[PDB]
Amino acid sequence: YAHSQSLDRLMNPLIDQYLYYLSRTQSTGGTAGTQQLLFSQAGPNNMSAQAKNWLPGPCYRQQRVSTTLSQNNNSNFAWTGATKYHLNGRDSLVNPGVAMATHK
Amino acid sequence: ADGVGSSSGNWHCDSTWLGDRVITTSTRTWALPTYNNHLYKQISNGTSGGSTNDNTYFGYSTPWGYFDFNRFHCHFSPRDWQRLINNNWGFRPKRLNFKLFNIQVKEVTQNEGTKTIANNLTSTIQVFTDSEYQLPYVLGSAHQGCLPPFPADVFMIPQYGYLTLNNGSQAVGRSSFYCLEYFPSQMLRTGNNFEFSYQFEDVPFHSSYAHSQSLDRLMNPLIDQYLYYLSRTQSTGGTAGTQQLLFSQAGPNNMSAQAKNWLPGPCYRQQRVSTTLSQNNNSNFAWTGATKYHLNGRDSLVNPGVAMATHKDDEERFFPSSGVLMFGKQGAGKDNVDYSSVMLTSEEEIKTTNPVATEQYGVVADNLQQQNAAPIVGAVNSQGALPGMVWQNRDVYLQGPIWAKIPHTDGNFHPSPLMGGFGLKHPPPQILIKNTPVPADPPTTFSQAKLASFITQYSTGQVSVEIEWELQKENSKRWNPEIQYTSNYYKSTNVDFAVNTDGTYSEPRPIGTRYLTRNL
Amino acid sequence: PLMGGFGLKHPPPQILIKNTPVPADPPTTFSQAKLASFITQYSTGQVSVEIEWELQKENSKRWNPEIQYTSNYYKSTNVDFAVNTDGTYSEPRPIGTRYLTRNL
Repeated sequence: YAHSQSLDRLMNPLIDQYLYYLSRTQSTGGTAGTQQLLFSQAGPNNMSAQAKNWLPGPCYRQQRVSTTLSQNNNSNFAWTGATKYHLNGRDSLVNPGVAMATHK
Repeated sequence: ADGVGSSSGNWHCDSTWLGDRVITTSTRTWALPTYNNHLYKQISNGTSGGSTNDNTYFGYSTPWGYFDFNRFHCHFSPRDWQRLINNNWGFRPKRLNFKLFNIQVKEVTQNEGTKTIANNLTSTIQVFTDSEYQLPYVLGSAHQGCLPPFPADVFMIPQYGYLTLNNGSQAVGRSSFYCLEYFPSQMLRTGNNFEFSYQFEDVPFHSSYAHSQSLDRLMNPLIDQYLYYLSRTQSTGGTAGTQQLLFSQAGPNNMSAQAKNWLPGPCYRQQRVSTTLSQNNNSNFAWTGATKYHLNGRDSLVNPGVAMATHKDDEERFFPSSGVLMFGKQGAGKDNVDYSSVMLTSEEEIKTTNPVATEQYGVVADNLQQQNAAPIVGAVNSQGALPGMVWQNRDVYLQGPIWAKIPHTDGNFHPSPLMGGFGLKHPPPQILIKNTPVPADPPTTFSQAKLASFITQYSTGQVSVEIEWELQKENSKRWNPEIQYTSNYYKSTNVDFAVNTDGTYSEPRPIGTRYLTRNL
Repeated sequence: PLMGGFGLKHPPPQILIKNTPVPADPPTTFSQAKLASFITQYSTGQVSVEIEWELQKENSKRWNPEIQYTSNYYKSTNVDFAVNTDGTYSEPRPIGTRYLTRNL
């Protein structure tokens, strides 16, 4: 199955949170930039700033290859630019690897 | 039997402390309006407006409302909280019981400027509990709309909505749309009442205590170790620096060099912010210098984050930017409210087992040394979990969330909520409620279109929720006195956790659960 | 008690009563603040209280007559312990409980 909700979006779009985050560390709009700690409640406007009970799965990066040939760099990076793991003096290509979304 | 003139239930608020069980019951009075004029509505936000790419969403806002009892202070009085956190190591819920009763549905109309309200005795409401977990479970995000802390407050029931997969403001093919009327619900008139019971799945006791020993100090201060470490790689004191491998046994003199069976919990660094303004850098780094996680092309601030000590010894002024739970004081603004209005919680008690939020996890070597090449050590800012690694979970508060739903997924690691709480796979089923729409007079000639004119209507009533708890009694041979939660002995303009002159209830400070001690 | 009475360690439990608040129409858009607008409302009814008493009968060999509480024999504008023309009840004098005699 595929999830019908992303992990970060489990929130209610209608209601604000009672929790606060650090929104602004600087005086805004004034002739001076005197640092001041301002707090705010996250809500439908900023959902990137809300607090969340969970995190995404673990990440082990891979190199990005485009099917379009003109975009990829001109060289052979298949083995060299690869993501490998070093066990007992032998570099082993990491294949297929940890489950990670193919592309955004 | 029941009718328009006989009440559906009785008021219950009380706490029964019996042995290891504490049974807390509560009751409030609510009012459920008519949201969206009895309509589901698509809601979305795109990046084509002023919004950025991280803030986009797509979802629906339903006419239904929902009950949220998911904060602790809904269920505990500050004195019942003091009996809990002072006298017990751990507590977990066992079962709950829930009731709606005394349902008053009222029609309200407008004639010129005057307003008038009247009972509608035939009207109904609709209530179902989603006990198969077949809906977006929107509790546990720490939204407003919970029962008030104070039993004499009347609260408005929040609107139910949910978000679904999007691309920009647009929706993708996997986007689900749910019609809440497509479930069986129970329709209640003013004589009817509602009830259900629920039984929590086994969960580890929330550990409420601070360790009396740091993780690195578990050693005996008196006796040396039979193990050796590499103390000195160079000839000492001689006219030459000829490298020589010298070994030593660690002991009371050097305890930083001893061998240890365990490691601190995992570290994901936060940015350090000082309450003193002169120390912080002059710029706005709140969002930019933040610690974020990148999921599907959207940067999401990491809040509150993994449990990590707020600050080290003798620094109370520094706190991690996104790290600490932040509660607002009574009557505080929603946006850009000054520091003195929020209440910053702090984790002092987990400094023993857990690393400080604003500092590195440790140091590793970056290179293979040679006689030519000097050894180089890098910093470990983010460290996942390794074997032989122990940590403490984040602390619950009187104001904070009780539980969370563990997402249904192939795998999880330590499924305990990051805000603190009890991670549940089958959490308490969310309860949905709505005013059954009553049409205004239709035309006398048939029309295919749906009826767009309704009677302005809302309902009120009484709700009760009773949770049985399981306590772990504190059994300890410590000689000296503990640290207890005590109210301020000195005089004040008004009592804390009590009404002011104007009747406004207020909670002056966040109250964590760990005052007791154990041995690490 | 120094005012006179029966000092009780567990006196009759005080009875408290209140009108359950009924809210005026809330707004159609959710708000965190408590509901400040109520329906003006009051209640009425009937209350009954019935007390059983224990008497100590007077048993005395005194020859001559006691002193009794007697209403004024002489005429008056209106009866004592009864309504006046306007319906106002009134109690003309305080009445103590000690008219009987005993031997000290």
